[PDB]
Amino acid sequence: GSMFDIKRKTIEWGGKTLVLETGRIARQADGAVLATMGETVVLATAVFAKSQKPGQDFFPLTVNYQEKTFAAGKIPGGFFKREGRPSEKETLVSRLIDRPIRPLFVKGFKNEVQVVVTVLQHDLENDPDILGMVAASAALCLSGAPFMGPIGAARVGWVDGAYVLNPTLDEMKESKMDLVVAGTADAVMMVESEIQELSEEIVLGGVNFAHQQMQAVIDAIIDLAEHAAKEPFAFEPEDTDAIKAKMKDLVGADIAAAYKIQKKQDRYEAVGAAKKKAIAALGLSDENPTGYDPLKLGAIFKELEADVVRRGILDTGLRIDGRDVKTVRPILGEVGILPRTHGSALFTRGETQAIVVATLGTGDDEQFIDALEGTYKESFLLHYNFPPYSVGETGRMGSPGRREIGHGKLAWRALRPMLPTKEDFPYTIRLVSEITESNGSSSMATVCGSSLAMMDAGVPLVRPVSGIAMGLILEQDGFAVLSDILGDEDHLGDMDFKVAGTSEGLTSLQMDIKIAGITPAIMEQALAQAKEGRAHILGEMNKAMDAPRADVGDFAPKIETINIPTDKIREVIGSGGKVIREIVATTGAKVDINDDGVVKVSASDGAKIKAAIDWIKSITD
Amino acid sequence: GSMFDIKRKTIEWGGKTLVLETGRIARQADGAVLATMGETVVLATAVFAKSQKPGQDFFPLTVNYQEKTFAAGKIPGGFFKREGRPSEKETLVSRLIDRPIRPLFVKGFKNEVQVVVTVLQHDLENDPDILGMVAASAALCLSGAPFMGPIGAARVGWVDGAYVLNPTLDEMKESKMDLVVAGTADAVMMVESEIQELSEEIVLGGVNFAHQQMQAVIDAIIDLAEHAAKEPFAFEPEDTDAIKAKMKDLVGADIAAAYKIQKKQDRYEAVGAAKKKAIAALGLSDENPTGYDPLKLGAIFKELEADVVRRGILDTGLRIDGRDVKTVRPILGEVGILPRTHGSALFTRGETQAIVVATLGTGDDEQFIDALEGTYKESFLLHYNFPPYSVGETGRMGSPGRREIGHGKLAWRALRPMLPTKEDFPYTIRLVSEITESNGSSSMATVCGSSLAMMDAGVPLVRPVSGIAMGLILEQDGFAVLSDILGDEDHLGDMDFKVAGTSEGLTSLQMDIKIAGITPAIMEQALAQAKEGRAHILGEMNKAMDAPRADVGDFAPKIETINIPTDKIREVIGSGGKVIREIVATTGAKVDINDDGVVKVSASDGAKIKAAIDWIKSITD
Amino acid sequence: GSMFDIKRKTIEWGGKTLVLETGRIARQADGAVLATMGETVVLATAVFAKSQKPGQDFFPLTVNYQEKTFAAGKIPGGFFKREGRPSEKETLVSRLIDRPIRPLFVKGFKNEVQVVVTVLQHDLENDPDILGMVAASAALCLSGAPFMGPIGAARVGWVDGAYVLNPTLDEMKESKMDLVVAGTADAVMMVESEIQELSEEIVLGGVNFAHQQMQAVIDAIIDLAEHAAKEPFAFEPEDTDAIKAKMKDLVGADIAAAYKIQKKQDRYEAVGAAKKKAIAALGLSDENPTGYDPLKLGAIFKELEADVVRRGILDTGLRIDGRDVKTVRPILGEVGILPRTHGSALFTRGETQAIVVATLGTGDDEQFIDALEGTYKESFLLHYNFPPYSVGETGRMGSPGRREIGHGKLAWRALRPMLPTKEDFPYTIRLVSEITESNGSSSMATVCGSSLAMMDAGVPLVRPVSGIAMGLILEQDGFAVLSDILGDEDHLGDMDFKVAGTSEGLTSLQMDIKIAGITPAIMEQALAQAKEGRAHILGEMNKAMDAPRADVGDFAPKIETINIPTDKIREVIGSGGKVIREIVATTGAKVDINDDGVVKVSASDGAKIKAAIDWIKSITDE
RNA sequence: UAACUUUGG
Repeated sequence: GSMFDIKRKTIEWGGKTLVLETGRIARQADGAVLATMGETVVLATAVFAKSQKPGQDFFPLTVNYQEKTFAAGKIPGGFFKREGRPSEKETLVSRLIDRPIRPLFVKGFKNEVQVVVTVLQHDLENDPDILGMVAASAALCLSGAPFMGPIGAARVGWVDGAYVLNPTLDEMKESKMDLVVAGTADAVMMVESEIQELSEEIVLGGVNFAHQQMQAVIDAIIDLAEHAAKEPFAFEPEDTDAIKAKMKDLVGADIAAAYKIQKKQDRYEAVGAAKKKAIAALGLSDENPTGYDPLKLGAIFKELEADVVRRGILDTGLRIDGRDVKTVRPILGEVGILPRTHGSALFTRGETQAIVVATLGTGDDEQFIDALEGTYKESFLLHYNFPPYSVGETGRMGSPGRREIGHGKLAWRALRPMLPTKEDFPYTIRLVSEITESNGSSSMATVCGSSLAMMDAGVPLVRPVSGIAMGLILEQDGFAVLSDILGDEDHLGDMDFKVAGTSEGLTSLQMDIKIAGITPAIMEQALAQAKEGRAHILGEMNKAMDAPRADVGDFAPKIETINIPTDKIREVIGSGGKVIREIVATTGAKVDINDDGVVKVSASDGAKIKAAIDWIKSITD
Repeated sequence: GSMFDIKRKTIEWGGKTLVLETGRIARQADGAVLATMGETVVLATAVFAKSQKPGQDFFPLTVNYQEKTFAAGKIPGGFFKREGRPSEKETLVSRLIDRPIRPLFVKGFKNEVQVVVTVLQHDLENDPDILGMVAASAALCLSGAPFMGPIGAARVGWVDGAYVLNPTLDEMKESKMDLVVAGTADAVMMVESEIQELSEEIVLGGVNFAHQQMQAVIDAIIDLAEHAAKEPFAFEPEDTDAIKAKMKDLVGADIAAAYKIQKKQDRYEAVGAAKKKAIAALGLSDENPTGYDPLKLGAIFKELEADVVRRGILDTGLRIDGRDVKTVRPILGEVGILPRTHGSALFTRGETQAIVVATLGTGDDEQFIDALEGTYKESFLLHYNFPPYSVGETGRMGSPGRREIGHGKLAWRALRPMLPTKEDFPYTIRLVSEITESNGSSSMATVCGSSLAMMDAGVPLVRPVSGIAMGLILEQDGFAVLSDILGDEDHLGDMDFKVAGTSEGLTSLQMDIKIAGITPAIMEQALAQAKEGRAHILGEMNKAMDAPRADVGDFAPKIETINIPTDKIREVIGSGGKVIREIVATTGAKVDINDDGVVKVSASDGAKIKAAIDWIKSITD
Repeated sequence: GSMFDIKRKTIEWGGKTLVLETGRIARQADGAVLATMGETVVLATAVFAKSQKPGQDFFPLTVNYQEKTFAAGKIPGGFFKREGRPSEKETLVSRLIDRPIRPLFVKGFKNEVQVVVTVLQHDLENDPDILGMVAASAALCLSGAPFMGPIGAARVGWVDGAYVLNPTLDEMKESKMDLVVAGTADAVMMVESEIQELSEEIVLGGVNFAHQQMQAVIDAIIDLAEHAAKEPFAFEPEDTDAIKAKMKDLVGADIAAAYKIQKKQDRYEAVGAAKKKAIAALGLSDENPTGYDPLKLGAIFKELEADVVRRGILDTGLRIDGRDVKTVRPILGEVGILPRTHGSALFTRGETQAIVVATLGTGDDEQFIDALEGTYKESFLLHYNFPPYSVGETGRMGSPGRREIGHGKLAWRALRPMLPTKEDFPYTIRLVSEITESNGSSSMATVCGSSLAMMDAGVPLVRPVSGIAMGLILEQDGFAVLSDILGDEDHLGDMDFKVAGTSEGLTSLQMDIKIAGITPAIMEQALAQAKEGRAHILGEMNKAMDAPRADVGDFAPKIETINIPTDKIREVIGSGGKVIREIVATTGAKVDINDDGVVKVSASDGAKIKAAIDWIKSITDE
């Protein structure tokens, strides 16, 4: 009877029951939502500074998704029994939330914003990640911060050749696609996916499927905001078009005219030149003449640079390097570069390069993951490393940051679906990708190098995988779609996207979108051009390799697998374990019988393994 | 190296020999003492900067208590076999030392000071912590730093109805009270305790007991200082009384009436008016020399503000939030808020709020603590989290800092004495308390939330526990004692204290005191008012619950126990685990046989446990 | 993208094949070399900032040596299964590379430079560390940074009375000396070693041996640089001799007296009377423009500082603290200061002081080290701690930094060779050395205190070990060799070196050298003076102790050991530990079963151990 | 009818 919520218990969303509550908990945050999606509960908070730090210069947004093991009725596994540094899940999901909302803050807003999402209860069916996205969105636009429309989110699956909305953990066991999507009422904003070799049509279909489905939730949020959101924080942007045109009136040609040596990316040299030029004589202090903030001109400059380029590409047709929109950079794959490593590749495309090395392991090498939804054992590990020398800079080394965890994850999603099944190949695989040069999708370079490194390693990959990173320039009067984008091209795009798959379908599509009006018709085309690119890349790729090696490396351990009758396990293990010990001692192979009668035999020889297997079969057949 | 110590191998203190030595070791620190309390030996160092960092702002004191595992003839258990990040003990004891000395530095002093205490040898009887406090004190007032009088410290126990001074680890096994106290010769400064349901009389009796007992040691220190301390470091403020007087006239009346008022949130016009007004009339500008630095004048304002607020309270009797000295804020406890969690509560008191979740576990969930004195297994874990959203702010999230470890520990002390025995309740208990709003003791809110959440979880707590945080205004002509203080109020109080306990006695008393003059007779009253308060709050509390649930939640493992013949264990485990795991997989119950024949079966259904038990017995006959 | 390497697949070097490749990998670094020494492969990069950060102050060089577990076909064993924090090897090898190159950058250069060395493949024979250093050197002087290399490196072994170049890990098993050495064509720059009690003669011999054998690699690099290096980055030094004479005329008196001071530390004198004094005289302003930069005089000031101080020693063999070049500071060792700790010592020499504590443990206490080349179990642990109060400062506490890891390692190398064999003494040893005061080699103080602390602990050390830190002034005419250098004396030396050994030979020699000109005749003498010093110090040391205790501390533990058939290990562990834990529960002894069937049983009583042993034997016999 | 127990990064 104290406190005053205010709930939108409403919505049955995908036939699952979603509650949005505010005004009971954390009433001191700017906005705070306790969201429930039938039995899974998360708390999301938004707080924002009511003023700017002296010379900010960039928008300082922070998102913390965090899981508490009590949400699953467990105590942490660590030696400390307390949750600590974020897990892979926590890192990824934070990014998942960050990505769509970041570019939805009103132009020029650069006050501290922080979103904490804490998962409080996990029902073992509805993943708290999507719920987490929704609750964050809700909290934000309840806070009164200048944050444009609410967003919604959804996960799309593909079972029985049909789209399924927010598939439960169990339903996902059945699905040929894990697609997460976030966007507003107007624009779809973020896509992250893992796909079982499905068609562009299928995938893009699921993108629109989500975009419709999630509207229910966006409406629900807008409803709760109208009963309960705060007074908007007064901050309207600044018509910069005024001063911006009066900058074009000077450094228009002065920039255009010459980036653009190029090399030694300086480029930077002429660039800073132009910057400083407009800076003084543009407008500032004492006084005499003017006027117009000295710091705020910096941002107006980068916007103009950005602009200038785009138009250059829109109107014939050629990009900063001398190349076409459709042109992929020269490519060279090269396998077995580190002959004693289980598998190795060098993949180079233009000025992006990755050394990738496969390593084969046994059961003792697979990774324990203390998931909220119950602990699992991960046998495919991919680690992505982005050292500063790759871009010709110096910088702090040591322990992956978010970006590296993300890119790793992307490449991981790309490759996983092509891995052979346990039965066929009972090894754990760890790929490490070392980005040694970078100028536009090192992550794609990662997937391609991995495809090769695995083949070198002798992994019966069902089909090899390629990746390309794309951009899209969109003006009111027309649009360009860019293939294999440069570093300098990353920010010009209204939308950046990365596609990887096989010669028969997509396996991962990721999309980041900055502005509304990227119409399903444009997206169709974007993908089709990428189809052509990854196809070409694959072409160039498998002239290095083209199919998996017959065998694992001479340094790789040998694991082979065999099935025996369940009622026979007692005779092979023997009276505790008299027989099997003798087999393991004598043949010198590890023999794991577990329990369905699936025996996996390992050793350094092929012979030791066959010696063992022969022994067992004489007892069984 | 020929040496000149200077030793005070002195005092039977509490019947143990205490040695204070200087001049032999660490001669380059400003002060360095090798303290020994009959066989336990620590080295304490004090060093301080001889000048201030440019715009300091706050007094930068650091205390590092650290244990070296060789002190107990052990090698660290880590993978690294080197001692590393501080333990719980290490963090707590540093705070314990920090707390009393921090406010004893001369007003205005803001140079770096660091105290290192290193435990060198542990005799498995006399705890290094107390000795550590002593040693620190000694080193400081030997250093020449502007540190006022020495402090002493003591632990008081309570065995067989009598006060025990510095009880040894064995003595403490019999004691119904762990009370640690620190102070100067004039005042008690710091109290931290864990208490088995003892009366305010007995507790406070123990505080005076310590206060007198420690004088022997303060004496000892004073003595060593005169044989061996350094030249005092020349420093002195800065009298603010003067410039305060020129401002007490200017805005006095202003802020004064500018208070009652009321509502506008913290009175506004005359408030900020007075602020910038007094700023203007003074503070350089300069325009006129003299004076200010509107950092130094800003500080003098805070002091002035406080002074009138306090005066406001002494003369009727009404507080910032317009409540009586004795009035506790509205309170609402709420159980089972996350119904799948083993036990949950939301406790809300005014603008302080904690979500508390109990989680029940077994033996693999209890925490290893390798104390110097012997490694033990902790089965009651309390983790306190203080996210910045609680107070409307943004901040770095991740890895609990000292204050959170402290507060957790406080709440832990408060609850532990009411825990059921292993026999009655064979579970590991982990409470985590998430502070979602904060305006005055979140730690006390944590105790109350915990007491409820445990009851929700079905833990046969012997009695429920409540906590209140109090304050004290002290002027020459009178005093006010405040109940359930606001945040704002912790600043102006001359003494802050936190009391928690049951309907029948105290379970934790913590005190922090900034000034002398805090009479035994005043403390008696202070506690008695708190007695009334925590009683009130308990009243409010248990209208939400009042007694433990008879049973543990449907999601908590139920644990049942049965015996089997030792000569049969092999039949139950079966060939390679084949049987046992079949039973665990099918019945869904975990089965723990170990070894004398004790089988303990657990699961969330009683149906699974009984199914398992039936299965087991058919094999056992 | 098409490549243009440029490889120097050349050199048979010590009968291994060394390849240096550039132009295929990491073409965006300033310099990038993939080096292979027959089947071991590393990638080294060098990058340098083309401009200086605002008011830099110091030359900001960073070296990252890192190993990737795939280089040996293995997956990291962490709970994360990813390489993380650097390992000891990783930390030390970074230092190893850092040390020789740092003082080879052209005077006054203070732009960011970073060297990353990543081990990509390890052939289980040729260590990547030497290769690492070579590759670094190569990458650097391909980058076109102002770096006065190239440098080479080598490791020298001593098997069957002859120097062995770049011994393989198997060859090292037989060697009585692990000596790694780096230098330019003109000077040896860096020496780090662990030595089995070998003569100064033989050790110095190995130093020259390396210096000659490494020329091959230097030349190889110079060759690849001429086919492939970049355009040198224009940065000309600055004739500082110009200003520097003027300042001698001002503060050259003001400095001499302040040193003649002591100990302030402080030194308020130097503070003021250098400082703004010389700056008032010379230095940009507001008031006076023309000329010198307030920053760059700082550097010139330090160099004048050194110059005065040095000169004082050549003119009057008398040093800051009033002592002779050969004079070691007063020394006092003290054992059993922490009588319950297994062994303890206080070592004080002048104003450097270490508390050192030995601790005995069993097999559960030895440290797992998963080297690329094969995971092993380390049973001798030495941890060195250098807390800021030792020098009168305040500072972050916690997790040892590179320097502490290094100094620990140094002391470790110094003592290890005199450890008893496992047979005689089957314990884990952990030494912890707490540096409680410091004014010149705390590391050496560490080895001395350790020698004592282990003796106190009862460890049958074959011979005790001492160490001394030395310096060298080398001028246009003559040279001084300084014994037991002060902190202040570390900076001025053209060469710093630390020597430790027994009364019968050297155990560890470390050298860091700033300039050429150091004839083998100078080193011979330098070492011989140090011989006298460490001899002297040992003398003063075993006034405190003299020989190991007959027995281990009363607070134990004791270990007795027994052999059992391998096919019986199963019956002593029992079904799921059923037997062994019951044995450890009841007898109260730790039970350590190896593989050969070598069981070591340990506890605080002999009675507990015998109970355990009897129990196991009852299971074992007939 | 228990395969040889100890799993801190």
